[PDB]
Amino acid sequence: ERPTFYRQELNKTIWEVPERYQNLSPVGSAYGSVCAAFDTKTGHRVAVKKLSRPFQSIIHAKRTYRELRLLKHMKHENVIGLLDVFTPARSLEEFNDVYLVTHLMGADLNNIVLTDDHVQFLIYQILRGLKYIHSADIIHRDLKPSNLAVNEDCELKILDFGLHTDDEMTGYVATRWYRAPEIMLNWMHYNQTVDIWSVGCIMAELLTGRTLFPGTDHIDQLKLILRLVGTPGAELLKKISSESARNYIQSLAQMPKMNFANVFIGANPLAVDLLEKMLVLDSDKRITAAQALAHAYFAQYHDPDDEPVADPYDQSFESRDLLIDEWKSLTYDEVISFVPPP
Ligand SMILES: O=C1CC(c2ccccc2)=NN1c1ccccc1
Ligand SMILES: [Cl-]
Ligand SMILES: [Cl-]
Ligand SMILES: [Cl-]
Ligand SMILES: [Mg+2]
Repeated sequence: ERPTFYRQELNKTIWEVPERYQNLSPVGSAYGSVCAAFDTKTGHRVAVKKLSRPFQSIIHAKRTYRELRLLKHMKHENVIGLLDVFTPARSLEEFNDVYLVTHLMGADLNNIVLTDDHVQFLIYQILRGLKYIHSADIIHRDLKPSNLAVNEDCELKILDFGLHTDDEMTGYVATRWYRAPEIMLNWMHYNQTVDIWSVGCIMAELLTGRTLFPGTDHIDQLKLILRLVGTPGAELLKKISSESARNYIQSLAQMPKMNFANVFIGANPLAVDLLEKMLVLDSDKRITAAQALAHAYFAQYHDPDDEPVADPYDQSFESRDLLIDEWKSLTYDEVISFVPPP
């Protein structure tokens, strides 16, 4: 049953991996270190990630379990999937290290970023993967061009699910430019509609070649957003939980929604229409992924018999309080029960 493992030291780290993985070469590294390799069982080039200190605290142990549960569930053409997971440990008593294996992704959408046909195909694939993700009541939370892998045939996969520090979100940073305003400013309990705001920001940028809302800080970014989509009406104001955030919003002079045909000059009128339905300030009123797939902009690609949904996903663990070793034991069980894809 158990494969043979071999050891080697690569850039100050000991890696112990099954013989099937060959020609390990470092390609990146606080969450872990990553090597590219060739998988002789499948023939794919793969990425192998060795987790750093996976069980050093309750918070870290629960994050390790969360990542493994999510990656084991995702089985969709437009979403990253898990090729393998392994540990050199022979028992729970000696279990300390976790390794995760995926397909090696080449370029992300940044490098690419285009005909209108290209934009149709790229955004279609993002929405097809999001319909699947949202059907399992999962929220990605961090959709942006660097988290979308694209190959030579324009085929796309969503990766790097949100599993973010205050400093990471400060200033003139791409880590904030794609976030929905209700989550950027903690206006209210958010839901899956935050991901659709992100898709609108991405689509606009593929059409113009420019970041839609490149704010120099949170407040500058909010001002850019409200200039395009208008200031809130009383209906949305009621839904903002913070009295102080409500107070700040009402300090701003009122502004009407702009004409999107005069912003996105020359774009396909169907693309302009779809952007007006994604970039809505009130998250209750945004288009959903399932609704967007049926929009006329995607008529060339839409096939309602080839847009699958996910098996149900139990996240009850997220409200559970456990000790370090109880999270560690749950993780061990998930490593040893992994069944590889066909
Ligand atoms: O978290 C990361 C980062 C990563 C990667 C970084 C640099 C170059 C190429 C790949 N691969 N991964 C990953 C690898 C295996 C399983 C899950 C995620
Ligand atoms: Cl092997
Ligand atoms: Cl181990
Ligand atoms: Cl990015
Ligand atoms: Mg990323």
